[PDB]
Amino acid sequence: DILDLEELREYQRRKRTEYEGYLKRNRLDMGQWIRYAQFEIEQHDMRRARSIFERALLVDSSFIPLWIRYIDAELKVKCINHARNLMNRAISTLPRVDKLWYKYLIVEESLNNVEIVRSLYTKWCSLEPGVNAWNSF
RNA sequence: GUUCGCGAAGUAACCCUUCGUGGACAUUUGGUCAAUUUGAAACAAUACAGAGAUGAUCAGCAGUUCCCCUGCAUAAGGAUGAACCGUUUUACAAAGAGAUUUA
Ligand SMILES: [Mg+2]
Ligand SMILES: [Mg+2]
Repeated sequence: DILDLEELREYQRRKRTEYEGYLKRNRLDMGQWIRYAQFEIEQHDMRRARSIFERALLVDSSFIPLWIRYIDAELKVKCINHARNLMNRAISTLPRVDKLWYKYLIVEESLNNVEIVRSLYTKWCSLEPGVNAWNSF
């Protein structure tokens, strides 16, 4: 397959033209947005990946799996702070979803950082959430 | 250049001519733009094919697109105008069983 810069180049251009055709006709079909982001990571170019996710949110934000994978896409490259700000935008966009709060917790427990998880459960309780929040706190 | 006025000289007899001087009349055009190759019409010819739903031969309407063309057109046509017809793994768990390691 690939030889040098120039071949890699053509191999990219072709893919991007193809996909974004297929996204051009379906704004929806989230899976497509995901896969295209995934390819974008495998090219070791993040900036584009960030965007591609963001666009994918501007279409639909209620679709959590995209939130999640746009987290893990930030973590698996071992860049955290992005995966924090993203979390503030996440739970703030959707407080009623547990999966976001729990995932942001685990992100702060595997980092051992407590001060957070204290103030964190302080919020996630302050909204009078439900039985499982208190129980887990 | 005109006209009014003054002064001078000459003609003169308050004028005709010349000179000097004062005043009045008249007042800012045009460029988004330089003169064929290097700041962009689009075709044609040649070659190759030779029309979507089917097992086959065809009528068509649409639908989406950061594609348009002809048309005065919010009419209607342009192969049903064309493109589409492909690639695809994670909100992730529960229970049972054997094996490995260990407080
Ligand atoms: Mg038509
Ligand atoms: Mg059509």
